[PDB]
Order: sequence, then structure tokens, then C-alpha cells
Amino acid sequence: LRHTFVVADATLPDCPLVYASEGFYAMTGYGPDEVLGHNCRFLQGEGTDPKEVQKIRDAIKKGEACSVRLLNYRKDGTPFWNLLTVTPIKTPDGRVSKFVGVQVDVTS
Ligand SMILES: *[C@@]12=NC3=[C]C([C])=C([C])[C]=C3N([C][C]([O])[C]([O])[C]([O])[C]OP([O])([O])=O)C1=NC(=O)[N]C2=O
Repeated sequence: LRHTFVVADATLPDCPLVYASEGFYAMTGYGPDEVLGHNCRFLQGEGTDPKEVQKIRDAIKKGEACSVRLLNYRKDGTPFWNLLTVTPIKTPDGRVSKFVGVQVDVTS
């Protein structure tokens, strides 16, 4: 459906974003000069459920996939509901090299 896609670099200790689709920039209001190099958590805000955030934190430290419903905020401060699925991408030696994210605005 209508979705956006990013790639995070697991070879760096805090999974910075290294690629983002045109949709991600158009959806969030942020340019590449403010997204690339940074961890995705900047989209979070006051009403983001810390329990759900922690489901992602654990799934990333454990190298598993994960799906969560998060409240995110565009650059202009307005909120929206981000259905987010993170998938680990391993090398042949079983080590996680990248994390890929599909984000869907499910505000409906
Ligand atoms: C974010 N999308 C997103 C995409 C990928 C590929 C990854 C790996 C993470 C995200 N996040 C979350 C963020 O990077 C982090 O994993 C979590 O905040 C949990 O860890 P912390 O240390 O912050 O407790 C995404 N977060 C969002 O809020 N919106 C997304 O689109």
C-alpha cells in the first residue's frame, strides 16, 4: 500500500539511518540533511508509548524482527500514527549488518 522505507546501519552502535525513500521525506517533512546519519527516534514525541518503543529496543539488541504501533510527529509538530515493521538483515556469518524499516501512516 502507501508506505515508506528506510535502511539503518547495524554496524554502527546506534543504528543510524543511511537510506530513506522519497515517501519518508515527504511523509515526515524532514530532508535528508536532517535524517541521514541519525537514529530514527527523532520522530518520537510526548505521547509515544514507551512500552512500544521498548519492544523495538529489545528486538534490535536481540536481532529479531518487530512490528509496533507508534505515535510520531512530523517536522511541523503535528502527530501521526506510524505502523512500523523492522526486519534484520544478516550476513552469512549470522551477524546483523542492517535493519530495514517499512513505515505506514495508519492514521486512516
Ligand atoms: C522509526 N523507524 C525505524 C526504522 C528502523 C529501520 C529502525 C532500526 C528503527 C526505527 N525507529 C526506532 C528507533 O531507531 C529506535 O529503534 C527506537 O526508538 C527504540 O530504541 P531507543 O534507544 O530509542 O529506546 C523508528 N522510530 C520511530 O519513532 N519512527 C520510525 O519510523
